[PDB]
Amino acid sequence: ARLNRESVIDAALELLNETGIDGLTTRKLAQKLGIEQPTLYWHVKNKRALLDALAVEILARHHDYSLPAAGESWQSFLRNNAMSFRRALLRYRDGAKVHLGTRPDEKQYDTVETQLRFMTENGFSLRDGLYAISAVSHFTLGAVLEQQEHTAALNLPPLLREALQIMDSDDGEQAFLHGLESLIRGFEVQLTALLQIV
Amino acid sequence: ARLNRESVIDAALELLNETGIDGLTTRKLAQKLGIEQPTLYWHVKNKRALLDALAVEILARHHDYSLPAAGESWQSFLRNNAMSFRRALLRYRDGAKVHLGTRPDEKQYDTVETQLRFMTENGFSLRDGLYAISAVSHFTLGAVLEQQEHTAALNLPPLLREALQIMDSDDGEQAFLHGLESLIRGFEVQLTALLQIV
Ligand SMILES: CN(C)[C@@H]1C(O)=C(C(N)=O)C(=O)[C@@]2(O)C(O)=C3C(=O)c4c(O)ccc(Cl)c4[C@@](C)(O)[C@H]3C[C@@H]12
Ligand SMILES: CN(C)[C@@H]1C(O)=C(C(N)=O)C(=O)[C@@]2(O)C(O)=C3C(=O)c4c(O)ccc(Cl)c4[C@@](C)(O)[C@H]3C[C@@H]12
Ligand SMILES: [Mg+2]
Ligand SMILES: [Mg+2]
Repeated sequence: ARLNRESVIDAALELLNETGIDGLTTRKLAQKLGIEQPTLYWHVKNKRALLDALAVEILARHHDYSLPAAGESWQSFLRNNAMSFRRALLRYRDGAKVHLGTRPDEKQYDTVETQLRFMTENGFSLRDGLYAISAVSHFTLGAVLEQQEHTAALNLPPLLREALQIMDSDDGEQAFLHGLESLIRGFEVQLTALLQIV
Repeated sequence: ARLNRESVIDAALELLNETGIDGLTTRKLAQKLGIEQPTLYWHVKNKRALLDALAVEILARHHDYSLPAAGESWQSFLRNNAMSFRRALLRYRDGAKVHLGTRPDEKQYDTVETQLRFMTENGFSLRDGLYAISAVSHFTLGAVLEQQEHTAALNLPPLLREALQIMDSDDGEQAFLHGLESLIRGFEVQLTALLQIV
């Protein structure tokens, strides 16, 4: 096996799709790579080091809308950025549980710094721009996690029976997209209100 | 040990606080209860059966605002219900990862049926009332999961340094509460718009 960082990240992503996150271990990864575990240890010290790097790589590889287009509104940037974030988290089995708990890596510093500056340039204070960006992140992580965990870990009253048919009718994309519009409209109301009672 | 359902759920909650969810196993629970694992098997068939029952019990025990008060508005019910849901999920180590992926249990049928009927009585269609209730659930699960997983699994530019001080200044409660108001205001805009272009 070639054991530079990119081929270790590639076999580990491959293995996450096959086993999920609880079945991903350095002993299984060494066997996939066809090397002994001391050989693997030289490259990958532990499972946290590995999950930290996968969380960065899945967004580097798949999260394409990380910055505003030139002249794009803050509303449009949040919509687009959230949908790209959903799409990157859903690309791999347990992608959202791999993200959970990470913080921006050094490789992401400039990207996330730009996102926050862009909201302050749009009128938000830093804290309000942060609370908007975080509410979009938490709603998206929540929606993808319920979806992915629902299919991993596997007498009704009339409206629940029907709620359950609706829920299960697609990937959760329509419920997501409609909730996203409500979130962005609530922030716009708050932005424009300024100091008036809203 | 007494091994009726309530004392097994009690020792298992106790054990979840000590070990977290990945260290919670029927072998560790049998040792906590001081019985042999065949004795435990008669009562608890497996870890999924156990996590399913804990997800129901933590809300039964701690989620107190599950129904609207008499005369309460839909806005106020969503605010209060979300905060109670956050509070119940945060009461135990990995409480939100225990919830993840469950669906309403038979013991919760009447409660969730009422919640959906209440939104349709407030003007929502069933699907729109469902999308509002789900967006509140997903945002709350997302915010508590990022919080709990951030503390479990353990050169900055100026606005990220400052974002990071703000984030970490409390439990995530202010970011949660502010995002909650934006979500509820976005649904109200959408409810009242009816068929007009909004
Ligand atoms: C999904 N989108 C809203 C963000 C995004 O697109 C990111 C990105 N690298 O392109 C993120 O890292 C993010 O997805 C993301 O994961 C962020 C993040 O985790 C976070 C945390 O943990 C603490 C402080 C801060 Cl400043 C952040 C924060 C706001 O930078 C976010 C940004 C979101
Ligand atoms: C946090 N709050 C919005 C809800 C709540 O308070 C519940 C409760 N038992 O009191 C739930 O079970 C909920 O927290 C909760 O977990 C629900 C839930 O999981 C869910 C899923 O999985 C699929 C279909 C439906 Cl109809 C539901 C649904 C909308 O009943 C929700 C309700 C939320
Ligand atoms: Mg993140
Ligand atoms: Mg639920």
